[PDB]
Amino acid sequence: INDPAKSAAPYHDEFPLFRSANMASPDKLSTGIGFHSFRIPAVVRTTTGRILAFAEGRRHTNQDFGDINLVYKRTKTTANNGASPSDWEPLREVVGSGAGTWGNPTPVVDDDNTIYLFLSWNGATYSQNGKDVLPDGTVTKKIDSTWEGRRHLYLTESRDDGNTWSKPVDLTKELTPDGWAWDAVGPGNGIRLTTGELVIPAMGRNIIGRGAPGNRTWSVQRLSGAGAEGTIVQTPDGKLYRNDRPSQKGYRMVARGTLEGFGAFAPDAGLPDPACQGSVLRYNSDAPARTIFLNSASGTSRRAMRVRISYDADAKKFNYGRKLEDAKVSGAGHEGGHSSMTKTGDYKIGALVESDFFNDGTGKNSYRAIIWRRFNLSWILNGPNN
Ligand code: NA
Repeated sequence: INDPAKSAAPYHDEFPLFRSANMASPDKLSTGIGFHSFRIPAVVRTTTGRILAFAEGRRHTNQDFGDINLVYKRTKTTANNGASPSDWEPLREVVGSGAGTWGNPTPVVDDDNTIYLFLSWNGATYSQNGKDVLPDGTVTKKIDSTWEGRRHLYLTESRDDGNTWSKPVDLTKELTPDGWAWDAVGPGNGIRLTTGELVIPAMGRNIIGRGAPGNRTWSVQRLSGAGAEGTIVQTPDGKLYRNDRPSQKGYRMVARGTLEGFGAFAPDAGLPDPACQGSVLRYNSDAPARTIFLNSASGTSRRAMRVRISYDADAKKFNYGRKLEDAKVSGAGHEGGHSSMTKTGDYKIGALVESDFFNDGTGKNSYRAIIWRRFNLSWILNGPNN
């Protein structure tokens, strides 16, 4: 019942980290290439303490298809914990080749500090639904099972604390089942287990990394009833926990297991979700062991962001937690959507959260920004709705 964290001084601060084209000082690459929207956050802390924040740079509209580059920012130092805007480097690019889609960033930090980044890719003229109009009037083909038309799975890595990245290597044939069309990895993060393996959540499956850090052998763990956009965590009991986006609005879909297999997925009645990506973080295993979860706590809206704590050895139940709106950001639109969480070096939680200006309503011209938040456990625990 007791948590010493509640007695600590509560701490929170927050600011836009990826600034859309409509904002003052919009984020652009050194080449001058700019972006209508930033969506699909992912964040990890490396073994040095540096924080790496990734996003999809959606060039022309907020849509999932078309020219989309994989962008990122690092903290300028390994020790600043991204505490203020001046602590963050300017926008950089992992990969932006062609006019197709580079996205679904799903990083994991390995023991040697190799940072692996799993990505999804699709071609310039394809979209999930097909028949979508591109900025030049071109109508998309529907993503299909052909080599040119399917979703690919790519892997890149950094050996220098995120400073540079390898040209992504196509692992589709090795790590995506044959005959698939649509695919997704993450988005959000993979994990490293107490037992040494890596686990990367993907559509219908986990990707497992074994062997030498930064030199892993990869394999596929097929799952029954998993979602397209999954999250993974090792719960305090040492078991695995998939907490996935549902296909229809309702509740997060949860399954538990090990590297030998998972039980059935079932909705978690305690975690409503509007059919949107969420994030999960293993905080600590010593008493009192904690798992952190973040999503929109709503069956209908993405604007109900709520960070929560579970003390359960199997993360069966999360507390009410705290609404992010208790510490709202002004000037970056309506917060809510995808999220990704990391621990920081100064005993805080760092979270990236989508925001939507909604200037074009549900339309393609609605600018999307990404907020960076830091808060401690005390902040969560001192929420008025617990
Ligand atoms: Na591009």
